[PDB]
Amino acid sequence: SSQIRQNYSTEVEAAVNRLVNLYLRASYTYLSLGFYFDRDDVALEGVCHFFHHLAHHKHHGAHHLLKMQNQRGGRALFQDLQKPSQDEWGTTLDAMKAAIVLEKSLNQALLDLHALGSAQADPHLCDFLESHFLDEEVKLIKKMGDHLTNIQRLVGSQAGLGEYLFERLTLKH
Amino acid sequence: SSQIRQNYSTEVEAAVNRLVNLYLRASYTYLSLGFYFDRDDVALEGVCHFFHHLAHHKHHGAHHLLKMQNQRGGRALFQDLQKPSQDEWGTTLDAMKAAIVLEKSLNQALLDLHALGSAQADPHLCDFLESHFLDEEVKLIKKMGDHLTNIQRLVGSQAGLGEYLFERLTLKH
Amino acid sequence: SSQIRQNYSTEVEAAVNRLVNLYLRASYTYLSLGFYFDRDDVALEGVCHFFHHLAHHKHHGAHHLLKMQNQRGGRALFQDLQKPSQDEWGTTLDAMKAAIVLEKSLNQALLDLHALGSAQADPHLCDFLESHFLDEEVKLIKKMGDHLTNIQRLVGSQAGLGEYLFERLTLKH
Amino acid sequence: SSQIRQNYSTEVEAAVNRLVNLYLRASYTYLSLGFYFDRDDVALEGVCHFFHHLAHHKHHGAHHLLKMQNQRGGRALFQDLQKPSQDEWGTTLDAMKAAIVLEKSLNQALLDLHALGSAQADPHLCDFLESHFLDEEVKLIKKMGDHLTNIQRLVGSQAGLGEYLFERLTLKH
Amino acid sequence: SSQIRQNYSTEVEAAVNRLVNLYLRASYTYLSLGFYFDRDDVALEGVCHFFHHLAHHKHHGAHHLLKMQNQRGGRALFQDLQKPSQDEWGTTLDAMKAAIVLEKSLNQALLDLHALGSAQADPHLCDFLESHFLDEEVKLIKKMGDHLTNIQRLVGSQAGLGEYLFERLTLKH
Amino acid sequence: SSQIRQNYSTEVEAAVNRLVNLYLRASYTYLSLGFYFDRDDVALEGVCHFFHHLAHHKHHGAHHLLKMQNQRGGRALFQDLQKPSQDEWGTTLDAMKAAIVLEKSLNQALLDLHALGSAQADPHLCDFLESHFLDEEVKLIKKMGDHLTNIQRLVGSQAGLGEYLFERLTLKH
Ligand SMILES: [Cl-]
Ligand SMILES: [Cl-]
Ligand SMILES: [Cl-]
Ligand SMILES: [Cl-]
Ligand SMILES: [Cl-]
Ligand SMILES: [Cl-]
Repeated sequence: SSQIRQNYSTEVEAAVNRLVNLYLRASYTYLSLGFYFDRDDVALEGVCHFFHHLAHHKHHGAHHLLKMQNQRGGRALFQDLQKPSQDEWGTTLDAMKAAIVLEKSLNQALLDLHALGSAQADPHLCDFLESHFLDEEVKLIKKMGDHLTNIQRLVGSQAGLGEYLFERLTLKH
Repeated sequence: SSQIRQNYSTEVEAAVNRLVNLYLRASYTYLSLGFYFDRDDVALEGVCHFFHHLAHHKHHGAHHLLKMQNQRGGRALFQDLQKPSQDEWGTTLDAMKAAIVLEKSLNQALLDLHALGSAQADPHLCDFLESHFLDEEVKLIKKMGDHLTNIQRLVGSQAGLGEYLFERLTLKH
Repeated sequence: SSQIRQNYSTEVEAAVNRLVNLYLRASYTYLSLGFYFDRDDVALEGVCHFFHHLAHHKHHGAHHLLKMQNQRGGRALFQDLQKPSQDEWGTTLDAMKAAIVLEKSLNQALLDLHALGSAQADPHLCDFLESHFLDEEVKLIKKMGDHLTNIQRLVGSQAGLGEYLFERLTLKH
Repeated sequence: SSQIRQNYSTEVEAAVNRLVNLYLRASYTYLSLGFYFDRDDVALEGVCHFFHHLAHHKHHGAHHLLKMQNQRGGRALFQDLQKPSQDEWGTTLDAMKAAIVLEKSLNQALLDLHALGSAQADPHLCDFLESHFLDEEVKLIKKMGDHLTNIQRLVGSQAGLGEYLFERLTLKH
Repeated sequence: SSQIRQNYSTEVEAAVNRLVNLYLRASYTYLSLGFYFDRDDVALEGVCHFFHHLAHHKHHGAHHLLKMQNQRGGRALFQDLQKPSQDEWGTTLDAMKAAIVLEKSLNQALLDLHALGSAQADPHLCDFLESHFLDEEVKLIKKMGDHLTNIQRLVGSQAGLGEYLFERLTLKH
Repeated sequence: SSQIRQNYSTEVEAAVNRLVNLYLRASYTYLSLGFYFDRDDVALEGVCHFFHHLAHHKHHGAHHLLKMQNQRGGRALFQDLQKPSQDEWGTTLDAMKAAIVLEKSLNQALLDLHALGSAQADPHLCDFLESHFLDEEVKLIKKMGDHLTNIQRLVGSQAGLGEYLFERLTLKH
């Protein structure tokens, strides 16, 4: 029986715990993507840094959701975290395609939770997602789309050259 | 067929991937312990900070192991991460007892891997564990033992008072 | 046959060598007291620092006596140093009681040597003890008495709580 | 008859002198590789700087081994230094392949000496190699493997373009 | 029954307490050597400073061993400290010969304990001795050997002149 | 067929490669001389530093010759480097006599190459040797002659004393 809980539905509490799982799964996926690009037989430092920074960002997102759960008087509940969908991530292009799929799934989870908060008349939850997550997701997906276009442009008939140039001249090393 | 791999056994490579799993499980356990102490109905900030800093340290340990795996020409392989052993962690004393159990299990995993590296005549692996992990673990376990003794001293017949004073005067808020 | 010795009795020379033994025994006792309080199953950092600083002070006292022995043209002679009187030192209260007993024995040795110097009309020795040792001893014994009173006040019927609070709020960590 | 020698086998002393020869041969090989890339008809400044910095590093390694030989009470003995295996070093790719072969041979010599020190119960020698050489070698071989992968990616069907871009955008000029 | 002890044999615990005794005996020997050189009838300030700095170093070594004993969950046990082997230490040459004998005995005690730790599969103990003591001992013995050679060179048929010049031009005053 | 080579005879090109061999042999000789003086049973730090600085200078000379070979469009060709003429170098006097013999042989090689350049009407080569090498050699030989005179003065009938004083008061430690 919570001393602080007010206007915080069990449905939102549960959805917040599921979204924490999704963010931690996303962080784990980005950890795996980064270390694949660090392999001596892949060796694309800028791609490794791009994904490791996203791993840190998704962990921070989980921390914000868990802090908000406690601020509202909900109860953090952790589930098993599934391994990433692949052990090897192919080319930079394959990896950036897999990343935008992942981000679109996170974005839909955020929109779904926002819609539940709207239906539950939970404006604190709706504001929380707007201020911490919805514009970060739109900006990240726009950046990944920009990268996909530049990677695609660079394939031509010299894939290796393009993959090197993208990593050297667009990403940070 | 690795261009860099030299003196790096498949047995060590696999053991390193298992130890990464153990460190990431430990990080997840500390995430759960920290957010339990952040609950409005628990509210021990110094205990929350103690465990969240350990969560970050264990994540960094996993990152070091994964960097070393790639430096040696091994292949990072990620498995499902099991949820922490509890959803609620009891008193500071219960939590610090669970933490020293966890740390003793990590320490034994480090000693086991060191012994495998010794048997495989892999001095780079042995040095790596000595320089990054074995003394950090001894120092952390000594610190937890010191804390257990101070928590135990403070229980007396006023458990609440002792739990507050330990958090206020030994831990950092 | 000393080129510098003047007004320096064989009795004082010998007493100075015995007092060096007493100071080095005191330093050793404080080394043992400090490491007992550093044990994981004792874990009172401020008590450990209190005694280790006294170990350093008593070593410096021995160094001053040995420097003065050579300045007067006496001959330093070292004897076996006996181990401390205990291997385990009980509570902070037991330890501070043992420390004030030790300090009272040092103080009496200083007064005895001062009286011998007075009888031998050795004003340099008398001045030396007044300026380096007699007021330091009075001040240290007064400080230990103050601590004993505060420790005693804190025992009540919650010994553990009192022992923690004294270490946290009077001693330095 | 050495005044300082203790626990330092004739076998280790001799192996240390042979390893000094290997390091000085490696320094000489890197001197030759660097000046080949400085030729007006090769003209890859970043490749010249990469190899000349390794020449300096291998000379410093020899100096450390010779200092340690004297610290242990062994006797430095110098042998003829063989010229490098080639007069002309082909492409950047040929040169980086020859460098990783050379480094793998140095690394095996270090592991062999570490194993001899282990068998001779010479922990100072084992520590010395761990602290000065084994991780530097692993890190250098990982860096060369990363470079090989990037050079290979860049060959495509425009070898010249790739060789220029690698030197301009990965190496330092 | 220790809350922290893990992989720490009773054999190592006892050997660590004996090595503490050896270090404190060494500190006491250096205290006596330093004050002999401070005598008005010896008066070699640089030799006095050389030995007093070693006395401080050996005391610090004992403190490190005692800290590590508690970090591992062993129990510090102190024994009587025997007086130094001599009351008067002869020439600088006699004293530096006695010092290198002492250091070789400490070094053998360190190697013996390292070998016991190796046999007990105690890599934390082995690392601890490597990182804190084995190279300091090799470096100190090399320095003493260098000094012995310079002192020996200076004896000629004017021992006094040589002893003065060594103290003035090699040691620090 | 060189794009840059102009007025650069095959005779000079070959002589430059031989002089590189002589400089690298000289560097190796100075490496051996320096480590002999670092021995615990020789222990003359200033003599060790004197020779190690010359080893570095002779390596730099080789680097200048090799840079100039490429600037002129000649081709660096490396030969086996012979070990130094001795394993042990006797007294400071023996060593400084061997050094001035070595320097006189380098100086004659420089004069011989200058004479060949003069005969070949190669003023760039002649200027190069004048500006980088001929005055450095004259100055170094003058310094060694000055040292020989001071060492010789100091032998008297107390060789050891003189050898110590020269190292302490003329050379740098
Ligand atoms: Cl799965
Ligand atoms: Cl589970
Ligand atoms: Cl006793
Ligand atoms: Cl050859
Ligand atoms: Cl005795
Ligand atoms: Cl030869």
